[PDB]
Amino acid sequence: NLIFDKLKSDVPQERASGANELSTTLTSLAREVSAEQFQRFSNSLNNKIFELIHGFTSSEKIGGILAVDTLISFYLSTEELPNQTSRLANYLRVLIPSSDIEVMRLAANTLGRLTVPGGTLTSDFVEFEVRTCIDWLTLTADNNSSSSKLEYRRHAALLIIKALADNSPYLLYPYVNSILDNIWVPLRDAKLIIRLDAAVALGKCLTIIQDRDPALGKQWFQRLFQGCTHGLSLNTNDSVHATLLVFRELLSLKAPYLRDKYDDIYKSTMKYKEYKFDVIRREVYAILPLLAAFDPAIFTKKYLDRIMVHYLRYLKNIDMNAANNSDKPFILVSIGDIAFEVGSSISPYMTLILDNIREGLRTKFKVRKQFEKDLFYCIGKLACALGPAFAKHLNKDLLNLMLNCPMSDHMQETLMILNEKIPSLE
Repeated sequence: NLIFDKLKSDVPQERASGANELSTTLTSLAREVSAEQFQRFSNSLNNKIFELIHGFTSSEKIGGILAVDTLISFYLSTEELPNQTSRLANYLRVLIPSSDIEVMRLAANTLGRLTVPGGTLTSDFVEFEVRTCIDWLTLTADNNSSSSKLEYRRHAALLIIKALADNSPYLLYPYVNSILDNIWVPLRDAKLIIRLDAAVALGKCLTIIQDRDPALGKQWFQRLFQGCTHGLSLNTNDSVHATLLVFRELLSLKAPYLRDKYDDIYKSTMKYKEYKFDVIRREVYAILPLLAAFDPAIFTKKYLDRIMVHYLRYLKNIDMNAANNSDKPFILVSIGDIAFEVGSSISPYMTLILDNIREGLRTKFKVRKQFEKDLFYCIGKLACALGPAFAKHLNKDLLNLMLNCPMSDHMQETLMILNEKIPSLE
């Protein structure tokens, strides 16, 4: 009945499901003799779970994956571990296509876990998912036949790619240029999920390459930039932010990344109007620290002022239709992130930021509070970046308003962070 309730357990009852999983593991470990009653009971329960899954309502299906997580990674079994590998792999391969979102991660991480559970069949299975992934990713511009796989199969394929990457980098090490070739051309998709998890898989592949240190890695470090430029030349709505999604992960520079992206952002500041930039604004604010990680022109003093110019329309309203501000928390997130990455980029100009802080903190509504929930964290990053020189600015009219507010964990955390940073006001 515990596992039955795990199947008929609602999505806010995940803690109860985990507690029941721990109880099931404890009851299984309570057995002290060698027998097969528990094995046959588990097999019959798995069979009835597979019969009673409901993929249309996304219910009574995560119980099977919970049973998989119970039957794996719980004990160094010489019988329970290697005999169930193929069975659970077949179960997950059945469950992958006939399931909706929020289940692909929970199906792929278990497959990655059972790639190396102590058994004897790893490489053949891994090559099987590699073949499935490349078959799914084989897409042609003319006579489109893999367009139906773009609904759910590609995201699941990239999640399995991540599982192989973080569970066995050696097996996926030959499959690197294949992934680059299979993601460069069909990078544009229907939704953001495939692009995002493709970028995450590319970052995992970059980590694998860095750990392996292969001979002549420039053939990868320049070809990725060439593919980025090819995607940027397509200058469509998807391709504007797809290139930034690819550029999300980088650690070494040998190409004009510090030249081909500033003008890209300055030409793609807004989409259509000043409010339809929702998809790309978060990516831009995330890659601005990535752009600042190499050269904000601190000594040249030619890009810090351009960064300052970039924020003027964000200092005020962002729409002429209803006079709203949807990106005003994200914009402070961006300035705090670039402060924490490079303090010297904003150490020239902060009095305008303090004026914006005072304007925001003059009055507080629910919207002001939900937008100031990260303001304190950004201010703490900026204060840590400025260091002991942040003395005249911390004078008055700021900490009194900061304490004139309902208490939050972020509030106490940022107060103690600035306390340990500057030993001026304790």
